[PDB]
Amino acid sequence: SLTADQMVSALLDAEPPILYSEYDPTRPFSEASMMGLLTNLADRELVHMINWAKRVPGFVDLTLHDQVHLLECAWLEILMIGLVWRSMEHPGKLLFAPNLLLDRNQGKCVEGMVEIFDMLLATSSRFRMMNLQGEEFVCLKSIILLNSGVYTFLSSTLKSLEEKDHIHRVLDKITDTLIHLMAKAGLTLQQQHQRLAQLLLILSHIRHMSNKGMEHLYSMKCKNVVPLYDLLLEMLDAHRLHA
Amino acid sequence: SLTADQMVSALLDAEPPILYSEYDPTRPFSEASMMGLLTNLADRELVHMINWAKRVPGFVDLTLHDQVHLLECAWLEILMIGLVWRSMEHPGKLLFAPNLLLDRNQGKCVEGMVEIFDMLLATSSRFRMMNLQGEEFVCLKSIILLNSGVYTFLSSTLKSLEEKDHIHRVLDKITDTLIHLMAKAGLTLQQQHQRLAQLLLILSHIRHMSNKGMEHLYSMKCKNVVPLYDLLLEMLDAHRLHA
Ligand SMILES: C[C@H](CCc1ccc(O)cc1)NC(=O)Cc1c(-c2ccccc2)[nH]c2cc(OCCN3CCCCC3)ccc12
Ligand SMILES: C[C@H](CCc1ccc(O)cc1)NC(=O)Cc1c(-c2ccccc2)[nH]c2cc(OCCN3CCCCC3)ccc12
Repeated sequence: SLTADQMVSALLDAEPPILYSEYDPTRPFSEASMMGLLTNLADRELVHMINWAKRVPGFVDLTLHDQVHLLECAWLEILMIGLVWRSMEHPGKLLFAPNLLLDRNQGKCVEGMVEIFDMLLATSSRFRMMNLQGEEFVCLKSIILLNSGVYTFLSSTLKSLEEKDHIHRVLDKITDTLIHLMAKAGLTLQQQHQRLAQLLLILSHIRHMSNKGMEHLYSMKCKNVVPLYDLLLEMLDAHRLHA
Repeated sequence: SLTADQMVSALLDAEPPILYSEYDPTRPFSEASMMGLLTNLADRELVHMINWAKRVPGFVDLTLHDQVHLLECAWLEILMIGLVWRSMEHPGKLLFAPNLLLDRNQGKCVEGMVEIFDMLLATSSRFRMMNLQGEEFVCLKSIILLNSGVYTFLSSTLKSLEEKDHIHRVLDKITDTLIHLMAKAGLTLQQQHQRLAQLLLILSHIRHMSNKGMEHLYSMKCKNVVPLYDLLLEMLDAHRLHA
């Protein structure tokens, strides 16, 4: 009982900010660790992602455990679609941050990184070619959050089935919202279903990139101590005291 | 210039056969290597997948190199959606072959395997819940073949761009075909776009499962000698002599 334009406005209002890379811009770059740069940016974006996630319509009606599970599952996909989105207008570069716009050569210092840079760049080029709009982008990122882990709840409890039912209902509303957007934009019925499919097929590519990067993650340094699940739980298990 | 019902019939006619597991059914099962069973079945299904792939409308108009690249990319996803499809009517089991229907316990002998069994079972349950039809299934498997590697062509040649253009056009026709199917089935316009989205979001899960299994593949025994690319090329680089 949210309309389409309500859902769009809600998602647009919940958008997280664009963070800066923390390096000293007054000192030489070759001293910079790209894995430290990425690790430190990603850790800071994560805190803002939890706050975004709570403002996605339907998300907080889920159990805490299910909220954690969706985010644990989708966090890198969600970082990556935000990255490809802000890179759209910067052909051949990735806009990690407004003070950190890298080309593929700047990924070659880390084993396996340039392959993921090449995939991200390719995905950003496809959004450019499709002329992805800001309204469509926030619907897609919401879908990733709700869809990516919904099939790995290891649960068949009644509660679990009620949760899955609700998620599938929210996802159906976002679908309606995407379609509303395109119709408003002047697309034919046929063009509408064609573009919905083009947009959702990109999500398979974003999953692919996430998996490939997670692979290099749980070897390569970073943050691995204190399981991600309980960190999410602490961030998610909020009190109501700062009301 | 293929209609929707033409495309459905074509895809239905191109379907590969259902293969049997080769073990001696007269000898004890604990002697059986599940990784050998899977390896040997998957290797035999691969040969039939190449022949299916050539009968997917639009596929053979691609360059040989691009055909190889799509299959190298999508072969495990394509095996997995066929598996979840034939398992649909066998709750709690995976129908690897008509003489090889396994439950999750039968995957616990291999490190990491039961997790992938659990994901496949969950995906087959979702197809059951949606009542996936045979016509929809062959469209989805065709989409996986054409979509999964189209963004990792490392190419911007004119030829490459023409290829990408054609693939995106074939994918748009299959989209039209899915929609045709549902309209025929009596779904409302709204239900049609909702179900198209539900179906394509499952493809993100199938990608996930493929990636996770490939991870355990390129450590675990199997077939790894003589790069998959050249094997695909030999199977794909056919003569016309048996005309
Ligand atoms: C090139 C991509 C860029 C990922 C990325 C980061 C931030 C963005 O806003 C968008 C996209 N990296 C990966 O796909 C995987 C990866 C690598 C990597 C890739 C190739 C070779 C070697 C290393 N290091 C990290 C560090 C990290 O952040 C720190 C880990 N924290 C993050 C928050 C969640 C808990 C773990 C998150 C992802 C990655
Ligand atoms: C449980 C799944 C089942 C995969 C599968 C096989 C056949 C089907 O028809 C459907 C699905 N396995 C995997 O996801 C990955 C995998 C493992 C595995 C999973 C967990 C732990 C350990 C091992 N061994 C093999 C062997 C193989 O086939 C042989 C390799 N050939 C196949 C043809 C392409 C060249 C390589 C293909 C896939 C897999």
